[PDB]
Amino acid sequence: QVSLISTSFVLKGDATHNQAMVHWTGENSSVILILTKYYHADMGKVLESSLWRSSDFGTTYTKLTLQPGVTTVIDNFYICPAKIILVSSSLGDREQSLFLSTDEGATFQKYPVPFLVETLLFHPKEEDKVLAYTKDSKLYVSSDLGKKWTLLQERVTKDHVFWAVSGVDDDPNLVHVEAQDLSGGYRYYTCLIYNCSAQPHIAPFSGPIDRGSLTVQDEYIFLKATSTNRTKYYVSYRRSDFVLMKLPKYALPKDLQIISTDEQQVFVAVQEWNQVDTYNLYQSDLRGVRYSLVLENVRSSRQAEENVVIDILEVRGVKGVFLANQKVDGKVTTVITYNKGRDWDYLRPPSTDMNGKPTNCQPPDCYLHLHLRWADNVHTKDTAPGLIMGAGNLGSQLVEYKEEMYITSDCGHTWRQVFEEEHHVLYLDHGGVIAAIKDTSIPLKILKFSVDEGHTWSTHNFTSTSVFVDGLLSEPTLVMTVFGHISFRSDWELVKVDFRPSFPRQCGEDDYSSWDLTDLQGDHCIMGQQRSYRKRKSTSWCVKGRSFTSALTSRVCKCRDSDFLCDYGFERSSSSESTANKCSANFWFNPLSPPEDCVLGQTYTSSLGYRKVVSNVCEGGVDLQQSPVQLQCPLQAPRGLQVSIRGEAVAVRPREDVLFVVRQEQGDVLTTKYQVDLGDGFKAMYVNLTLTGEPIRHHYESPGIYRVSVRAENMAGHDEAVLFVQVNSPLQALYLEVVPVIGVNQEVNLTAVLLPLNPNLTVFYWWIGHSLQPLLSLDNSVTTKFTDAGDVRVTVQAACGNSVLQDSRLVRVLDQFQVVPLRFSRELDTFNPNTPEWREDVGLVVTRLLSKETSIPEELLVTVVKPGLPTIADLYVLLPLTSDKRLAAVQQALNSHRISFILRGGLRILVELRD
Amino acid sequence: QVSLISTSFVLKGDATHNQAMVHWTGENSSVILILTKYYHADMGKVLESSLWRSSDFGTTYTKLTLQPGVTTVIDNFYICPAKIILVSSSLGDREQSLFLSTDEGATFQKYPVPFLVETLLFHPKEEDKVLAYTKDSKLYVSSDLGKKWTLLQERVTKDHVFWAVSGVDDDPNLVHVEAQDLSGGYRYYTCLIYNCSIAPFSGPIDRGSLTVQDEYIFLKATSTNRTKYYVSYRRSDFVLMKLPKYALPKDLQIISTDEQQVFVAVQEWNQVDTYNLYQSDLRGVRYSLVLENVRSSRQAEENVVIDILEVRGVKGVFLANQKVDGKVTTVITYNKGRDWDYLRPPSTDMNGKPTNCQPPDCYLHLHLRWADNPYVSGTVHTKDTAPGLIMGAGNLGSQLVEYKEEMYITSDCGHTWRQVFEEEHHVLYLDHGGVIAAIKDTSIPLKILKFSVDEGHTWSTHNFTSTSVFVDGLLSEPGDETLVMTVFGHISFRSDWELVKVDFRPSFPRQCGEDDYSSWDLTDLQGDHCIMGQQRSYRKRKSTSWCVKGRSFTSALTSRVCKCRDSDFLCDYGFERSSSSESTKCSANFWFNPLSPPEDCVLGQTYTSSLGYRKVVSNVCEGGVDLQQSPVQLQCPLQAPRGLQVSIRGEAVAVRPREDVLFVVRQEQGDVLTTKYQVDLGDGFKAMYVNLTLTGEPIRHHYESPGIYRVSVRAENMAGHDEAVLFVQVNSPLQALYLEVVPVIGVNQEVNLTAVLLPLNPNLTVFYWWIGHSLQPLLSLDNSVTTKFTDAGDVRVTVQAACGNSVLQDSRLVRVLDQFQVVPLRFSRELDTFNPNTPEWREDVGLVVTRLLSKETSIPEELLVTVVKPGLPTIADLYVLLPLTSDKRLAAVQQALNSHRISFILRGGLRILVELRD
Ligand SMILES: *[C@@H]1O[C@H](CO)[C@@H](O)[C@H](O)[C@H]1NC(C)=O
Ligand SMILES: *[C@@H]1O[C@H](CO)[C@@H](O)[C@H](O)[C@H]1NC(C)=O
Ligand SMILES: *[C@@H]1O[C@H](CO)[C@@H](O)[C@H](O)[C@H]1NC(C)=O
Ligand SMILES: *[C@@H]1O[C@H](CO)[C@@H](O)[C@H](O)[C@H]1NC(C)=O
Ligand SMILES: *[C@@H]1O[C@H](CO)[C@@H](O)[C@H](O)[C@H]1NC(C)=O
Ligand SMILES: *[C@@H]1O[C@H](CO)[C@@H](O)[C@H](O)[C@H]1NC(C)=O
Ligand SMILES: *[C@@H]1O[C@H](CO)[C@@H](O)[C@H](O)[C@H]1NC(C)=O
Ligand SMILES: *[C@@H]1O[C@H](CO)[C@@H](O)[C@H](O)[C@H]1NC(C)=O
Ligand SMILES: *[C@@H]1O[C@H](CO)[C@@H](O)[C@H](O)[C@H]1NC(C)=O
Ligand SMILES: *[C@@H]1O[C@H](CO)[C@@H](O)[C@H](O)[C@H]1NC(C)=O
Ligand SMILES: *[C@@H]1O[C@H](CO)[C@@H](O)[C@H](O)[C@H]1NC(C)=O
Repeated sequence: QVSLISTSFVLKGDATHNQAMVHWTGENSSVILILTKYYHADMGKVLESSLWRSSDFGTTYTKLTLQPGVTTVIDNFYICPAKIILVSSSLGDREQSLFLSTDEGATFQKYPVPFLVETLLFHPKEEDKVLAYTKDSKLYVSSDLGKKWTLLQERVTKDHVFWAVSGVDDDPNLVHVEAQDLSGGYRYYTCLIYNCSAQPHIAPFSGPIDRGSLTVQDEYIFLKATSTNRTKYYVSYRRSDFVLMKLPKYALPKDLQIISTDEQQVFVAVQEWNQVDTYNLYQSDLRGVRYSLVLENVRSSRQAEENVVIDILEVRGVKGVFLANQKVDGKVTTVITYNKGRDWDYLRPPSTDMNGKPTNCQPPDCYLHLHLRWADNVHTKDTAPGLIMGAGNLGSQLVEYKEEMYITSDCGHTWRQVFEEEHHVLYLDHGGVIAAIKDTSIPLKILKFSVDEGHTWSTHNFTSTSVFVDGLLSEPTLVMTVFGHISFRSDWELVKVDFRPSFPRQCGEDDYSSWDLTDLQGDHCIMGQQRSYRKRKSTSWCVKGRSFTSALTSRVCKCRDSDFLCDYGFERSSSSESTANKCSANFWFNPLSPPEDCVLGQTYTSSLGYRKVVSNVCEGGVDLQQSPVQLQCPLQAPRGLQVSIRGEAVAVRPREDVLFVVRQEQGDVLTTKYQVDLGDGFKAMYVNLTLTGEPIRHHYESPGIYRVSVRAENMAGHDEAVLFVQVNSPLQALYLEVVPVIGVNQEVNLTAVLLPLNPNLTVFYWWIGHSLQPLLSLDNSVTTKFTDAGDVRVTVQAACGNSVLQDSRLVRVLDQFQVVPLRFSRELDTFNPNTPEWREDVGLVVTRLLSKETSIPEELLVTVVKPGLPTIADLYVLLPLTSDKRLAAVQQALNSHRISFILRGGLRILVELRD
Repeated sequence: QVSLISTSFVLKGDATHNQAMVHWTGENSSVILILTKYYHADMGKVLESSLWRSSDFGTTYTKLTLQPGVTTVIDNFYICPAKIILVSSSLGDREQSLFLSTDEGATFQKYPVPFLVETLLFHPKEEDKVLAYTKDSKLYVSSDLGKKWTLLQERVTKDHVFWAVSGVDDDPNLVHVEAQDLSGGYRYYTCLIYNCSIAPFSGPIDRGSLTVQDEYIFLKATSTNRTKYYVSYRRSDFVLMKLPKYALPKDLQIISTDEQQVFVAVQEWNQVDTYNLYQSDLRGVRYSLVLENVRSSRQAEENVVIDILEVRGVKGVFLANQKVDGKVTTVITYNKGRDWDYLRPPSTDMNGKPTNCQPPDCYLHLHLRWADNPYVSGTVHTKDTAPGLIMGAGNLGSQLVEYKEEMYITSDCGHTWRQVFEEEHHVLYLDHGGVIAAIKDTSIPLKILKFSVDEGHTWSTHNFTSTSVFVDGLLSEPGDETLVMTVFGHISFRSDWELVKVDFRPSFPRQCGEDDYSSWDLTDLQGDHCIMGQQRSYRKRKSTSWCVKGRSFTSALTSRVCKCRDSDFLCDYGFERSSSSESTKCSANFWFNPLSPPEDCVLGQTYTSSLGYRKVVSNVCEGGVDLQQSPVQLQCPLQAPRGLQVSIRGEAVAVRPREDVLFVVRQEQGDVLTTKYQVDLGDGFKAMYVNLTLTGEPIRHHYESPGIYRVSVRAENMAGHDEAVLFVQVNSPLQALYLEVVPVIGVNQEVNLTAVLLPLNPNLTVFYWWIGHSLQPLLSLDNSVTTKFTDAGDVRVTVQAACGNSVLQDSRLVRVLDQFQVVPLRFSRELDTFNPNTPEWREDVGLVVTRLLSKETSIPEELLVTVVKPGLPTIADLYVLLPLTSDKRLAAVQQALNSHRISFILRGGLRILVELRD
């Protein structure tokens, strides 16, 4: 039937558990390395590790050791890109080291680290240059494989550091960094490896960022500037000057993310409305500035704190094929596109299986749907062209219950069902053999494999003892590796499976049949290019070889309506109801308007509403090219005219050096008339004020309110600016008028007396007591009560102009008391100022006389003569019943016995009860 | 009958008019000078002058001239005090000069002036030292009779410059000046001849430096709420003057600091009418009440006057006018202000029926210093150069009036009053009150002359001249010990002056002997001889004796002391008399008690408290016993903390985080050495200090988190306990604001203005709203306001916001229409799903709607305005302007809305519709 070999190997170290990282190194070397690492729970995440090395297809592993003292290698060991050099890092309790090897891990030389470690990053082409992120947010660099080190930046952000492009930027030693400047600022720096001392420079002028520097592998550079009202986003093509990215003007953005800047254009996702659910997919032009709509809604989750994810996948086998998941209402649908985002379509159902009754769904009512990147407790692989295998549902939407493994071998044109429940999938020999293992918690020893692209499957016992399946790997050939811990023991075991005994013959050039790449409409001209791949013949058993030849038949097509899409500000009308696709101009934008900050001398390029698909290679010249070659920019009218006083302004005292400053925005080319009126008769006309750079002096004589009016007049437009100023300076003193003592739940009339009588514009801050934030009042008087007893501080603050006066006063709040009203004589009013000291002394003398006439305690009588113009008094009698005797005694000592007052020479005042 | 000589002289220069100044010079010289000056009307006041000199009792005047070019000497020529030196000043059009003479005006030497002139001032004793006030407010000085000059100060105040005392201050070259410092400050300088400056304490002043001839010095410090006044005795440290604590003062004025005490007048309540007369102690600090109400007017702009007069004949006799309700009464005192009494009526005259007033119902009243003259003349001044002679005009009844002016006199210092003249008369004393001359003050010409030799009991008339003369002025020989009178005036408007020198010496050839005088004991209205604890007796010339009182007059020879009695003591600071006067004792008033310590009593010093009684200052009664009440109280306790104040440097309104905040603390009433200063800045920073107010250095702090904080300070002593609080706010960031307003709306339509700020709900914000033509804005605490527009056209609406100490401001232009028609508009429900409140979205939607309406009706586009409102349900208003045929347009628009659907392509495959709205 079949023919294969299985070789098992157990890691002899029984002290093995948790995780492991297995990696090959180089081609035509046959050397494999394994790192067995032990994680820790309860937020510990501390590690213990062991190293294994093989040099014979992974059949004999030796456990490597380093010195009598065993160094604990951390999880991350870094290989050199493109060049076989290995670096291992170690971490303990605040003590670290490194190990270097240039002999495929044969001789590890130890070196120390004079700093912490978090991650590393090599150079794309230079094998010996590498930089390091120090855990306390530092950036070091080394050009000698990390033997010696030097310092660069000290406040770098997490994982926003990138090397220069190999092909672009002309400089291989550039380092783009994002770092914290000032207190609460972030800026984008650019240094060199050897000289970062004073050589860096700043490409963006302003340089504020909320941690969002991003430069993808290709030629584009991005920047995210946070602002006051609405944030902005800038872009740089070929490291040129930055330009503000053009999004839909009124589709306001919240967050955005760069999905893929592949080939010559950019794909971005922008969440418009804060649904925390749906994103919109937009596509740019060559420079990455003019963005247009592509897809409406896509799923979005926040798995990690800083990392968000968007349900979209590029098929790496065929360039220009994308899959996505939309969410409308509460329904999750799946769509796929071959036109690189122009037109999306649903998935074609298979309607067949090994146990598939054909009563299942038809096109019109329910389709196929797939789980892309989200696994509600999934892998979709694509290493070979046209082979797309994944788990999904089949119906009107996706659900969490059903997980069925479907596959397609012709890039989505023909779908077929294979497995029930999820299965780990592995391709071998450029999609020559497809292996699958059931993902489950129970142990097993089975193995599914297919040779005819998923049409006929075969089972085989690859081992004897059942093993828990942990992972599958393949050679950078037909060597498969299955690693996992067995049922009985808890130690690791690897099984190397060799399919090379079967079909030993090498494929010739005539052993493949041609398969033309089509779409769901049967059209061959995809992206203006007819493509055809090679598929192994069913009646042929051979190995596809060291290098696979495919996509040999590639022809060009003539340009058609399907090869053009809408530009910035244009959308498809009626969903192409009339005939075919038509890009009509939406309401918000018209092609007449100039772009933001068009400066004279430069030339912006407007569009007619149609643009060729980027990287489409159809026969150009004719066929609705619509290349405008529009170079123009018009003269600007005076806009954003601003007038102010030097500093924070809006406060003046008479006879003071007031300095007025004026500023403009759009342009200084035209001669401008500046008419100026300062509201006090001073009329004056000036010219070239914004270009002169000199302020205007003025001194106001009379206190009052004034209005400054300025008019800027040109041949293009006409603008006006106004500024109201107040000159109200003198504030001498204030006073808080308040009763010195009052009972609980009694209405208190607080008053704020100022030096000028009823000032026109005053604000009052009132501080009651324990409550911190004060009350705002426009009137002099307020009314308040006291629920608590004891002593309370009442504070008042006033500020007419830019000067503040403030006064506090302590008041007593009683509880056990009796109230007695008191009339005074009429003559006293002729010698009664509102001075509180006079009132206090009058109350003291009245209390003294009452104590002399009743022989009762003096501290138990409180006299308050009030602030009213008619002299009215209140007598509070405390208890701490016998209180009736004291009350009667006081009433008799008031009525029957006159309480006399010697005010001035020959003037007597009397006090009695008050109705 | 009588015997006298009259010698007339006419200034031969017929070109003479306007004014003249006549002055003598020296004794035993017989030299007189006259300066005839000609003023000019119509705000000109430019002068032309001539000089006359005589050397024989004014019988032969020579018109002096100086050089071929006649220099016009201005009004002021200055003589040397005490020393015969004369200085003349000249003025032209910005060119001046001076003339000096040391030979009684025999040889005038000319010198120039390198500056302007306004007034001069000599030294009390140094004849060659003199200072000058330059018109543009400068002060120059010269020690060589004004030949050479040097500069002192450049911003001096008008007539507040004084020389040092001759007896006091130990320094003769001191100059006390008041000058303007900084911008809007005034200070008191003390300068010397060689260079100018301050040794004594000083501050801000509102032009009120005053140093009377005697040993006292005063100062008036203006403050914020209530001003203060300081005093300095014998040029010592200044002390705050003690007035009644609750009798609040408005203005005060120093009347007389004569002998050993001070008299001040203080207006308590702003009646612009009555002042209160107060008396001080030796140092001039503890003031007590003396008199209640006195008249007060503002005749000149800077000069005020108070109706009170000191009798220069007898020290300690004062006259005053009180005003109660609307009645003006007159009072006099002999006790130097202790007890006042009304005037005794005469009840007799040459034509005096005795039915006139009696004591109980109506008295005598006199016009002291006030001349209410609706008609011609009527000006009254009461003079007293001789002891006991007081002559003046007044009324007789219950009060003073403007009508009646009758000249009364008293020769025994107010004990016996007598009526003399009807209507006013100029009066002149000769030979220490030996001959009394009088001339009727009137507009008509006259040639009569009244004179009396028996102290105003028998009067005689005499034709002193032949032709009737207009009476201009009267003068006498220096010393007032001769009998030469001089009457000057122009005769019958003959355009020239005439002087008449009258000599009474023929009738009085004898020199008085020591036995030609009779004794007159000085008494009061009660007949008591012990006045001021001193029996006094003066000399009066006998009626049967014709002699000249002589070069020097001997009087008050009998002066004996009396034993101290109740009448020789008065109340001290804070004590008043019980019941009323002339009835029933210095009792302590309510506001002050003798327990309290004085202001700023420092440990180690000893203040002297009082019992409520003090001896009349300068009373020389037999002391030792008789209620002396000399306490000899030397003690001082520690003072409690009073007037604790805490603030930020300057007028800090608001603060931003991470800023240099400087806190300052100060005390006022009293100072204490050991002091606890507890301090809490409301952000966890607790700290205790000592000697904060004495160090004088602020405290630095930087707030980190924005918010509101409270600074609390506590001063703790063994005497008391004080606390000071200061609330501060740190609310700095204001990024941007926006005025949300409909771009256009009709007349009398309710407009909802809104002010959007960067924070959605800022806690404490004030909003200033500027509607349009009205200047003063409206104040608001809420974001939104509602207003209308009565006028049409274009209107600017402005809004201003200020949370902390930062201001944001935004304006917007709105259109107000008149000829319009309103159409409501429903939008589709789907549109609400893509409708943000961004105004640009709304404006573009309105623009597209207007475009489609213009395409569907072919009517003008500018006459259709679409406003889609800010409401969450999308509602639109369409305004159709006229500048009838408007019905056709309205019907066309309604049909183009209903019958023809107005489509809107929002997004790919989404159509919106608009129609009419119920
Ligand atoms: C690598 O190995 C393959 C097959 O083993 C061989 O064809 C190839 O030539 C080798 N590479 C080189 C550079 O020789
Ligand atoms: C960089 O610095 C080194 C010294 O550290 C110096 O020799 C070299 O010339 C510098 N290179 C540049 C480009 O500044
Ligand atoms: C400045 O003023 C000159 C003449 O007043 C005018 O020609 C010019 O256009 C103005 N603006 C400039 C130089 O930018
Ligand atoms: C003052 O208190 C009285 C009595 O409680 C109250 O009627 C009045 O409204 C208060 N406020 C005033 C008078 O402004
Ligand atoms: C002035 O002269 C007279 C007459 O000789 C003489 O009595 C008198 O004493 C002189 N004056 C003085 C101040 O001596
Ligand atoms: C005048 O001189 C004194 C001491 O000679 C000096 O203190 C003072 O400052 C001088 N005046 C001025 C204005 O400098
Ligand atoms: C002046 O004298 C004449 C007689 O010589 C006399 O009739 C007259 O009354 C006197 N008085 C006046 C004012 O004429
Ligand atoms: C505190 O202030 C007093 C002044 O009352 C001073 O005498 C003393 O030396 C000061 N102590 C200090 C500064 O330590
Ligand atoms: C008010 O001020 C406090 C500062 O303590 C701040 O935390 C709060 O956000 C502000 N606004 C409201 C509505 O409390
Ligand atoms: C103004 O605002 C109020 C709510 O504060 C609303 O009820 C009213 O309809 C608004 N009126 C206009 C004319 O906008
Ligand atoms: C931001 O700008 C919009 C205009 O698009 C304005 O309506 C709004 O008031 C501004 N401020 C805030 C806080 O949104």
